[PDB]
Amino acid sequence: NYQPTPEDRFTFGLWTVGWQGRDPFGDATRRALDPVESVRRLAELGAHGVTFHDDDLIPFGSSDSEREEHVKRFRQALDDTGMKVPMATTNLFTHPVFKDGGFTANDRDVRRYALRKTIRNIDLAVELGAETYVAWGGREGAESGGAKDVRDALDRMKEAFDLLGEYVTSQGYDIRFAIEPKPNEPRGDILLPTVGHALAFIERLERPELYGVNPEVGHEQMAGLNFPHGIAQALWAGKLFHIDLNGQNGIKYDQDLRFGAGDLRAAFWLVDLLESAGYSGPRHFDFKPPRTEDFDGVWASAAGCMRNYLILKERAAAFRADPEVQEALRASRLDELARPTAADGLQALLDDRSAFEEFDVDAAAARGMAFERLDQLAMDHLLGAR
Amino acid sequence: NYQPTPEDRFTFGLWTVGWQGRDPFGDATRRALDPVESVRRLAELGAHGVTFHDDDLIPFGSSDSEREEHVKRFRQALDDTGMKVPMATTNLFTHPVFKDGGFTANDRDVRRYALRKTIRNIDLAVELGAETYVAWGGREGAESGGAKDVRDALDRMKEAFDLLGEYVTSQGYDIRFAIEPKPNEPRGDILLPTVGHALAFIERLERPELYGVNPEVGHEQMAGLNFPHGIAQALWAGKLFHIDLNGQNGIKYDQDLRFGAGDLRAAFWLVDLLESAGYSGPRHFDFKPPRTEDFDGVWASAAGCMRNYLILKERAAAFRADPEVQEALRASRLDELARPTAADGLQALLDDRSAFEEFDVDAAAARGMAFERLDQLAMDHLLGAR
Amino acid sequence: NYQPTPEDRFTFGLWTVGWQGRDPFGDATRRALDPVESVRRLAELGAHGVTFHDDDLIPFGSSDSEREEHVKRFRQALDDTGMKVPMATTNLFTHPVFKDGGFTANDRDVRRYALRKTIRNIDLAVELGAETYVAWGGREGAESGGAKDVRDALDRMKEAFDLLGEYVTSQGYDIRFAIEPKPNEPRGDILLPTVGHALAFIERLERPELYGVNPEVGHEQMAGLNFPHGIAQALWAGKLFHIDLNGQNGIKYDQDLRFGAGDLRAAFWLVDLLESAGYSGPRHFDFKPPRTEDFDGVWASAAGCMRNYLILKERAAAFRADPEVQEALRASRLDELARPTAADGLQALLDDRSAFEEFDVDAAAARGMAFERLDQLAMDHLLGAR
Amino acid sequence: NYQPTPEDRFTFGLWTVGWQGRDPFGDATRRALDPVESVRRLAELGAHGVTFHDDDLIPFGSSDSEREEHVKRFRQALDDTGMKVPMATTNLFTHPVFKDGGFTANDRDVRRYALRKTIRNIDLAVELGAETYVAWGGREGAESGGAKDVRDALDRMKEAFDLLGEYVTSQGYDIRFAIEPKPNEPRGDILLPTVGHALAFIERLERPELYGVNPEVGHEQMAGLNFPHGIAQALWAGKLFHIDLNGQNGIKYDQDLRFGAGDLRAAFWLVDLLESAGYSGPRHFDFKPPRTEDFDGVWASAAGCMRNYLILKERAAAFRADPEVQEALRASRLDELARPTAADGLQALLDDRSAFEEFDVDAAAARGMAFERLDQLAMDHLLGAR
Ligand SMILES: [Mg+2]
Ligand SMILES: [Mg+2]
Ligand SMILES: [Mg+2]
Ligand SMILES: [Mg+2]
Ligand SMILES: [Mg+2]
Ligand SMILES: [Mg+2]
Ligand SMILES: [Mg+2]
Ligand SMILES: [Mg+2]
Repeated sequence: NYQPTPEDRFTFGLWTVGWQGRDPFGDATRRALDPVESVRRLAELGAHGVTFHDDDLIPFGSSDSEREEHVKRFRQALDDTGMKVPMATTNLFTHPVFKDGGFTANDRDVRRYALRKTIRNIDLAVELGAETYVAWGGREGAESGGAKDVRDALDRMKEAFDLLGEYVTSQGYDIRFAIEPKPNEPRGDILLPTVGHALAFIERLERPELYGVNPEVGHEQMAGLNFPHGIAQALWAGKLFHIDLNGQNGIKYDQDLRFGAGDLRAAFWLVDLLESAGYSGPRHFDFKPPRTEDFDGVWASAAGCMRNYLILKERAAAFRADPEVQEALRASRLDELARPTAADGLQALLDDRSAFEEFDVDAAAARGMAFERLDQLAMDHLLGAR
Repeated sequence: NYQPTPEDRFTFGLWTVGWQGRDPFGDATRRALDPVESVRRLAELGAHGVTFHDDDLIPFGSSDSEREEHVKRFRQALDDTGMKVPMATTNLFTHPVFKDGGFTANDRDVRRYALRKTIRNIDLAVELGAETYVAWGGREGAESGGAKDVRDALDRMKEAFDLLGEYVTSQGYDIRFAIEPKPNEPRGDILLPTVGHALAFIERLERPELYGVNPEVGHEQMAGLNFPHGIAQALWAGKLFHIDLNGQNGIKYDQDLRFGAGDLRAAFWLVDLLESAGYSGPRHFDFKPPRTEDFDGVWASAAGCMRNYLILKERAAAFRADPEVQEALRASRLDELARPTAADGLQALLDDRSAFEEFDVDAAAARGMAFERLDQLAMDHLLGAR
Repeated sequence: NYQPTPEDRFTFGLWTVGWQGRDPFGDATRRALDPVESVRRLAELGAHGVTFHDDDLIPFGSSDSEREEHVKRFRQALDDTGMKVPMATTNLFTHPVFKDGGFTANDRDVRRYALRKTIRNIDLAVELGAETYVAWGGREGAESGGAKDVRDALDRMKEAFDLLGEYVTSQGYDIRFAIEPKPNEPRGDILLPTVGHALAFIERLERPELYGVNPEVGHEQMAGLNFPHGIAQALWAGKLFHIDLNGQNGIKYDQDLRFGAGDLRAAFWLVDLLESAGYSGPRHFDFKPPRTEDFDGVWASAAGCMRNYLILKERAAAFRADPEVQEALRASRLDELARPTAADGLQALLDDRSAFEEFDVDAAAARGMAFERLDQLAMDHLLGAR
Repeated sequence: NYQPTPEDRFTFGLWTVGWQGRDPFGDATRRALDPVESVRRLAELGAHGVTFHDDDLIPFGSSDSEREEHVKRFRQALDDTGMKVPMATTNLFTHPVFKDGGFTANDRDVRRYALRKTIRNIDLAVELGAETYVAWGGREGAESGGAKDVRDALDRMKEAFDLLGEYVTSQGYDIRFAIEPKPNEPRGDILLPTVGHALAFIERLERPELYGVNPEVGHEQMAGLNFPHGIAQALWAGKLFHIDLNGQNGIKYDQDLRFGAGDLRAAFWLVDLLESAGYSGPRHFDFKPPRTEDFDGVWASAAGCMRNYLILKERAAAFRADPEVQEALRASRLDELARPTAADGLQALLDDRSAFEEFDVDAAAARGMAFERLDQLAMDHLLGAR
């Protein structure tokens, strides 16, 4: 019955199940959760691990003895449960000092503090076992056109990430960075707003091999984009270092619904792609149990994230295994798409009369693609109606 | 009185002023326009040049004789007016043969034909003096998840662009390519849906220096994105080879309104950025006079494109030259954003107590950004209400 | 195996399976279908009936003998198959004369012609058995703010609909009108853009009982709205006279995907609502088989519309029948929502100290809503994973 | 120089200039503002009045003594400045007790409490002189399909508004209600999501004359709708009792930018419509100075709201008074749109050969609308470039 186990590599942020329910129109509906309790409860649900922002684990402004005690308690819970910490990140968005950004704040002193706050937490992440360090620049951007020179900001962003790469290299760490794009919210427009913009930026870093993306389902959908397509481009580029799973109903505020909610068909095609491609990273849920829920509803929502992934994994596997689907894929020429267009080379293509002077455009145009029957087989499999 | 001159480098596609008004729910409302007339009338309006798809200039399926005559008549009009042809492109979207794409059609024979059709028109573009060859892959994509393996499609897209780069290099042509992103329409989702995705793809081509972007105002806005921000990233990357100017009311079908319509404030910030950055390429309008209009309205709409650019250029220049605006920019620390964050280097940053232990977080947080006064100065300048 | 039969009341527009594939960037990919063939093929698939615009059945500009022969052939096909015609409509959008609208064209002569064209087709619709006459005002609206005075346009729209109501009343017809809202496309903004605006307008007609709505899944979703919620308000108002079923991926051009595609979860909740409420009207599909398809794909796509409705009907029925769901609905207080708030009346409510002075806000606030477990039961049922 | 005066009837909510800057990813950036200071500073800026939620003026849970003192201090500031309070509203969204709604909470006890809390504040509103009592049901709705039976919820919403209408009638109060639609946020979908849905609902209330709409610029734009068009329908219905002015960049989270920001052209057409129609109600700003700002920026942003309204009023008046614009309006037949279509009556229309058999369709279709020249005149006027 679709029970998750640690082999599935499902992970959750402390800030997910720990979200107290504050929204901009509403006060908290749930009391604060001790990270120790979250580790224990998530382990009981079959999770593989947890993730954290610095400020989720160590209250901002803590002394060293407070910091040590908070980390000690968390480590003890990890050791007790066997839960891993595959990824961590920096909170460079909540505190008022970051109201104009961290790495791209107009004020240089804030930019430097943001880097120092990040570097301190990279050390802690490595200590606790993280393989990926995520950066979500939620405050990098603007509400008005004059407030941020984006060319200068990209220079500052490159400088920051280059320094972080120099740091991890100098320390001999194996951890790598994953940039998490988002188009807007909390800023009117956020810099590096989609997977594409982040991938493009990475190519201009000094050590691009150290950086990939951490795409989030709902974020790309807030720009109306096809999340499986974006993941495909990230995989094509060798840059899918981590992924954030949740649900979103199209173009509106960032809903962070449990995975499977929002665009269910997109969730199906996403799981099909991750499993087919052999993605081996964490299946991380960056979601919020709605503020209508008590703690029983928190754990039900987290359990649902994993359950929906596993149902979709079964259905996508059954789809790909079905001989009738394999036939429909051939009927739609998915096999031909994987063949090189012109491995014979440019000169041969130019000399091939069948490619132009003798090409029967009307006969080619008459061929149906058979995509509707293929998609109805996919629907039948998703719904278990085969 | 905001009169365009050819030195402004305003250009128009033949298919813009020549759009006959067919939409998916409506038949054509205007008769066909002779390209010769378009050249002459656009010259009278102060345009610098025109652009074309192959099939706009030469009816699809024309004999070599008919093709020569169509080109000859067009060249005579260019020669008589001094009008230029700075850009050309291929129609790989109208004919039914391209219903599943050109370079990424599932059928391999179609992919080879698309390349041959493109190569033939590159030759014609060079004959006419085009400096940029645009590719808008409007049929590259899918309506359903199983129809298109996006990793394979990106392989085919790269193969195609690599072959085109080999062709131009082998022939010694100075022309360069510009990929035009669009998120959707006519396909449910289009491959390379935004400026970011196209920039990222270009970095993986064999000869990336031959390829840039041709972003279109309305296309990025169909994903709810900030067009000036995207242009800034293209400029930062050295990839703004060409630009398409029009208007769009947010997230809906591609409207192709005249430039200045749609998001007027975004148009202001775009013109400010292009002029401030010293962009020297064509200011090309890919717009459609609404089908409500007769030909007097066609030419009025084309004139309006250029007029609005020039008004916005004046207001943006006045904004930048106003000492009160410059003071506001300094108050908001836009000048400080241009200073390197840590040119002192990583070790110095790590050793700098002013960047962490002695950083006064609450004093920094108390500093206002003064962005609202700056933005109201921008509004006052845009509206001529200073 | 989810086979449709005529008892299911599935209907299709001639223009759906008959769409030749022309889009604004592409020429037709399929030859024209004879309505006689469409009637026969749809009957073979298990449809209950067909619908038409005047211009789908009778080419615009036909003589009376041509009109009679076209109607005769269509009637013979209806008689041969037993297919019904439950609804018909007027094409007031394709021909260039309607480029500024029909009933709200600025030109009064066009407004009067639009009414005469509609009235002629009302007579034909009644002859062929239609119970509903749909009006989709796809050209009523504007691309620019000055082009249409919306207060005047609403006066003209009310006048037109009032005259149509006078006509049907004077003739003694039982047919009723259903206004089909759409937010945009082909006009930049369309008048009466959502179910709400149409419902509000109807209340100001002279004989409001003669008018309801014909909401379309994709149209409300083009404004990002919740289609089941809109249908609920239409049912609450007694105004769901007809419905158009299809799929849409959120906020973009009108995709007209087959029903079940697009927002699958919304399709589930829609079918649950229609079946629970006892909606007895046609389940009409206003969709377009993608232009990638040949005619085998056309019929597969139409069959898929019906199949998906039937799968969702089974899953929603199983959801409502499940004792565990009935328990979850109680846990979430859906039963309490159906109870009057204050059937004791205003004075009793004002005098009830338990409603205010003695109301324990913190105890009430602590109660979880249990909505996540309820929604995961719904997901499990939709996916057949119970 | 576009200086506001109290006779302009500009008003502001206490919660606007008093927003402390908490967003869902960020803590407050500004300290709390005393309502007395807001009254005095807004008066100095030229405002006419202020508005309030109960909980903005009186901390939730205050004793009767504390409540009296808070109101007394506020009234003293109003009396000292001559500032008015034209509108008031209830906070039925912040406290956790309202997490599933007020009037449509599933729990019946919460619905009764919400009504009592509202009624208490209606009394206070009357004491302070409010002519309109706004209801923004920000928590009425759902994140999941099973959580909220929308027909039952509309029954509960109608019951609540009917009881409130009975209350004001029984007390002899002249105050009227204005329902503020919003499509989403903080709920995944909000009930009565647009102006249209609210207008439709009002027509089914027991005393519809007591209820109108309070539309908000940004809210309709969050559904991609045309705000001036929606206001036109509200005016056509006699239901524009109040209006909320701000800015929004299309389809994303509710930005509450200062008026004139966001869609500047829509702001122009809105001001044109309100002034042309003779709207006499408050011009109320429901906006938030961005959290980047200090208090100097707060007051600059508030001043900017009024300044932009006044600039746009000037430009719209100049547009309407320009004989060249009036000529363009006639050329586009805006005057003809005001003529009744068929005041001659149904029979005369049916008998009029000029409306059908002798209507020259091709001559009518050939007439251009001249909308582009008209819109460029509007652009020129907006930008002061005539
Ligand atoms: Mg998110
Ligand atoms: Mg995330
Ligand atoms: Mg376009
Ligand atoms: Mg273009
Ligand atoms: Mg549609
Ligand atoms: Mg329809
Ligand atoms: Mg708002
Ligand atoms: Mg408001």
